[PDB]
Amino acid sequence: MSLRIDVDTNFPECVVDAGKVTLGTQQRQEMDPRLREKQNEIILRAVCALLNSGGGIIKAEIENKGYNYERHGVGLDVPPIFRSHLDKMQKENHFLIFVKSWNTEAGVPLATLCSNLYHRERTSTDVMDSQEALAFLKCRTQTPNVSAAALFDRKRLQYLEKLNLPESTHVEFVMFSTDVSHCVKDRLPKCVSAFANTEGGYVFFGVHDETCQVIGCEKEKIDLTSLRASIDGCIKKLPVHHFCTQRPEIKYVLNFLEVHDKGALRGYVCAIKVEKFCCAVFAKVPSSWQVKDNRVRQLPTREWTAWMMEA
Ligand SMILES: [Zn+2]
Repeated sequence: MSLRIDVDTNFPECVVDAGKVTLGTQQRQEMDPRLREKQNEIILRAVCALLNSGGGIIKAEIENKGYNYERHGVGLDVPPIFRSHLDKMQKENHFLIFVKSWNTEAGVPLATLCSNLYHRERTSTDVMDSQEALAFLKCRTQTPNVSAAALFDRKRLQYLEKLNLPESTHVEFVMFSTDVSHCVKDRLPKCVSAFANTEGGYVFFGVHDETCQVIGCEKEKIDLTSLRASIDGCIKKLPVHHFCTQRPEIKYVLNFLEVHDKGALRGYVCAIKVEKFCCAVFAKVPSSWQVKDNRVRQLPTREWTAWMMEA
């Protein structure tokens, strides 16, 4: 995903080139917020790169003139368990990070920025850190709420109507952004992944959470004929890895619950039912990186899972 970061393994240890970078605590906090993000990523991708390729050095070229190391801070957001591998240090208008081989620290065979393996415990959808996901992958490697489902095939609803049904491990209420497609096209896969991986459930799009109130969306800023297409294109795009023989699809069900107010046919709630799943469903492809042939290249989902199970 994203940008190409160039590395060259000449001589001994390989050297990832992070290029231009602003540094320090304070002056990375007065950066372009959409570039304190852009830079901090190339670092974390290259740190993870070498974590999974025996070790290396990241060469960075300092932007902010007159950086002083012991006096400006490092100002980089780095995963915690990564830091037990991180010797940082300066040299004129240039900065070096030495990455020691990951060497299966935590019993997890590799360094992963983000698993994209979600699961919804109690009232809350989190991703699993590579600790969590290693166990769930070990635990799915073996083969073999009623009110909620009444609401799922209602046919009318009332604006601001506060439903009886709290968010739980089977019920999640999420609210429409201004764009309906580019909200649901993004918020969905996390949900689908969560529910598939954790006992299945219902995502109610266009319902306030903290109050379980119906809301909806203007009956005109959405188009039910295409939103089912784009919804079905999104779910069949989800990366899944199978342990079993059977090998299904993700079984799911989409209903459009009309909102009303003053008998007036205004609005919409988007409901998706995701049935428990056989193996594992990723929201996108595990963010996880190696140094393969003079670029940092992302690990594909079949390899990332295999790589985690060498344990
Ligand atoms: Zn399966």
